[PDB]
Amino acid sequence: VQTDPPSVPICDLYPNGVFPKGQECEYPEEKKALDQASEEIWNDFREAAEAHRQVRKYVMSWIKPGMTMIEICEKLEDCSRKLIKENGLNAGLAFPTGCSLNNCAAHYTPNAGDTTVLQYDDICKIDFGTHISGRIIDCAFTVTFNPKYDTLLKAVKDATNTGIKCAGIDVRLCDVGEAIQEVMESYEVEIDGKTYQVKPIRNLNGHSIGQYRIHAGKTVPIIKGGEATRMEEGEVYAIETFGSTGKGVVHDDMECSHYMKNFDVGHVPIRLPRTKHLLNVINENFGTLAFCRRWLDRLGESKYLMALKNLCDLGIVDPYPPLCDIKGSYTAQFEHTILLRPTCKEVVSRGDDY
Ligand code: MED
Ligand SMILES: [Zn+2]
Ligand SMILES: [Zn+2]
Repeated sequence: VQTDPPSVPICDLYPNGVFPKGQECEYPEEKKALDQASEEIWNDFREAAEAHRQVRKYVMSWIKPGMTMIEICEKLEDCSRKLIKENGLNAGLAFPTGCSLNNCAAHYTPNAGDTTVLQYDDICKIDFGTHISGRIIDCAFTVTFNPKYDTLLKAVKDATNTGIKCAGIDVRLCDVGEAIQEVMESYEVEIDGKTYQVKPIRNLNGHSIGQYRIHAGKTVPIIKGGEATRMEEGEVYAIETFGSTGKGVVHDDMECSHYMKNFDVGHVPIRLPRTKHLLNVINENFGTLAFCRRWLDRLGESKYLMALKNLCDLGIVDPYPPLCDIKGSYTAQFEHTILLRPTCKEVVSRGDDY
């Protein structure tokens, strides 16, 4: 039995090592055999998903205006580490806790010294990931306290659920985007006396997920006009949509906090001492998983900024700065991970919450 607040690892709650299925849906014999052959993989996803469900339920109980963004992320991450039973690269946090505010939709997590305080009128996107053996759960929701954003939230949730319903083996990615867009734009909202037709953020998308690879190569667009490339049996996708009251386009903005090794870059010998050490720290602790500066601090690293810049300039590491729409705009996000199994579509991260 899990504690409140949560402290019992998910592994210890299901002793037989069999974890709960997410929501299974029929798509819009030999395949059953093929499905069962990868059971250990689905099971890993499911373990990671249960951890995600329990962490997020916990976060929803205490997240409140008044808290610093740092306090929020540290409290969330602490619980996540505990429930996933962090163990080097075999079990852990898949990527940093996004807590993007307002016009900012994605890739913001505070660095050391950030004094930002969560406000009553803030619209905060909590996007965090867990993994078991590199089987990643990428799942996200939006937190508000002012009911004025209720319809904006409902639009994006509906858009995400539409994307999830439309997804399937042999489904064209461009169709999913068109579908998402149609639902999203069917919503109009009124916030502080102004009305808006909700728009999808056109340069943001969902994505295929691979082992230790958050962005495996295929993208799921949230507007019409994309690639007719088809989804394939066995693939795993992060179905995420973002709605905005602004331009519906994001740009890089603010201090960068998120970084991730380029998956395709091989071993590179480095003699520069600080740069060498940092790359070793990244290889040991994150591999190709994304990390943030706070995660370097926590490992006792200091004076690493120039080394990190070197790694970026070399193309060994890529920076992922916050992506924000225009000043004054509001953005919302909902996201789930789905498994395109041979016998069905599993919304693995589905919970009783969203
Ligand atoms: C790179 S960390 C953020 C990861 C995931 N939420 C994405 O944007 O694909
Ligand atoms: Zn995400
Ligand atoms: Zn994602």
